[PDB]
Amino acid sequence: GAMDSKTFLSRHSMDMKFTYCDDRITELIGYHPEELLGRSAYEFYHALDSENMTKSHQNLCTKGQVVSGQYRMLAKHGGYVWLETQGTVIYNPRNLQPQCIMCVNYVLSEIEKN
Repeated sequence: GAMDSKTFLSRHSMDMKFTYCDDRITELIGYHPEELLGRSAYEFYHALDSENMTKSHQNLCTKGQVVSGQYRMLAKHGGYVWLETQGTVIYNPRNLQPQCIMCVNYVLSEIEKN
């Protein structure tokens, strides 16, 4: 295949706001890893495609795994980048509660604006 690709690991917790962001995000979404880790995703988490992600969260909440394709992710300045989410819910082994959310983001299209 031979593909570099733009992919950054992400993590959320329960409500999936954002608890971890790969360093690549500075160049991808424009924010800082520490800028996302500790804020609610759903704000910047896609404008019209957040409903799509709601379906994803709705599915992932009790499937342990989820897939989702090209959506618009809000870039730092209100931009939109088209990405896909490889989703998984890591549950606590000792608690069986949603320990975290493991998201793999694939940057397909670059910054689309307006």
